[PDB]
Amino acid sequence: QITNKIHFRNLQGDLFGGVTAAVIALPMALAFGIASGAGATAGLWGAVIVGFFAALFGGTPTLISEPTGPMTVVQTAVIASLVAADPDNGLAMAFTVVMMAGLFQIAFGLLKLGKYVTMMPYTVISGFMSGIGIILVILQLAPFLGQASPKGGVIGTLQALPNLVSNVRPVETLLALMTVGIIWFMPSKFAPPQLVALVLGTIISITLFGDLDIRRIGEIQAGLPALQLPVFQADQLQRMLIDAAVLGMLGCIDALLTSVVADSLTRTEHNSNKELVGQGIGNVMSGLFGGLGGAGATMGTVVNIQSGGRTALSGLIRAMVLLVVILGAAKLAATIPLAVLAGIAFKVGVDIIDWGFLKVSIKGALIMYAVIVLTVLVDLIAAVG
Ligand SMILES: CCCCCCCC/C=C/CCCCCCCC(=O)OC[C@H](O)CO
Ligand code: NA
Repeated sequence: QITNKIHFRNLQGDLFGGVTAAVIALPMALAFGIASGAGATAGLWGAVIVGFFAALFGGTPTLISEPTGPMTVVQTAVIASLVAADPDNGLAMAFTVVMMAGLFQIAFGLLKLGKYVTMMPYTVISGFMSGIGIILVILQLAPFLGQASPKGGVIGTLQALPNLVSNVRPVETLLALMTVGIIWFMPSKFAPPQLVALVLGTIISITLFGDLDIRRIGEIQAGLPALQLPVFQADQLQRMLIDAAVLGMLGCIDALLTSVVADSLTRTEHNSNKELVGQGIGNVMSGLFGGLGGAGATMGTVVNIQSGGRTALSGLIRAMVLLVVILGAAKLAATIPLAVLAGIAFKVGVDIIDWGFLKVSIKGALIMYAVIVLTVLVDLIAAVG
């Protein structure tokens, strides 16, 4: 009808699905937020808002949308660059970009476009993806070392590598490695590794408690409030639209590619242009409330489905579990150390870089490598300096 496929069977499936997808979203929404440079709060609220509305208004019932880790990476550059231009409205501006990219998605969908962003070749997707993975890893380079990220970032960071060398925090590195370890080697499929890693890492600051280490600090309790546009007449503004153009585009490609995975596991098919409209709305709303930009998650989505999610009620439920978790359990986050999140973010990076493809045309091999290099260069560029 006017919304995504919602019906009142799969109450059990949709409930187990939403709640599994909420606990998965939680460690990486914290991670992506911090990494973003916007609050940890910006990460969560995107996860709720993009999640909810895209679930309410899209065309893929099983689909779990959220700040996705090529959304985070792109968005993180944008924010950096817009703060460097205007430290008083940079963030705000960036949220306005999230909104604008929302709008773009709405249009690409409203305009018989969703169809042919499927025409992307694997080699390109794979280059982009391994490209984004590398960046994410290097961002965590600095959190791993136990000092905060420099302003490059990653040019700032690589610039700052030298005596970032010996200002080290050994316990933090130890903490970060420990986290990676927890995720990497637990055979012994619920108790998802990331939530396990997250929880143990915190509490293992009953071993390393006497030491000082960085944690997510306290943070805005409870409800979020409307930040309408600063579009700002900027010398920025021309830069904002190119930014909204990429972000919107990227968010469709990521939302869609997954929606194909959603198709696979379910024997169902889905509606692209409606999905893009769902993504648009979810993003517009997220920006309107300081959330990050999102798209369809594919870690979030498969786990929802295996739990047995079958209806957009999965999504709705997910976003509301999250919602109460944020507004009631805000105090817990504050003790979660940054190293643990770095570790988590690190492996997400590691996990999205494509390496089988490493170790079949001589063309593709090359295209990929270039797309990789191209994708780190533009990233490095987009951050002012
Ligand atoms: C020539 C012009 C330069 C081109 C440069 C830009 C390339 C285009 C961006 C592609 C977006 C691909 C997004 C793919 C995200 C889907 C990821 C996915 O479906 O699976 C994730 C999994 O975790 C991973 O192993
Ligand atoms: Na995805």
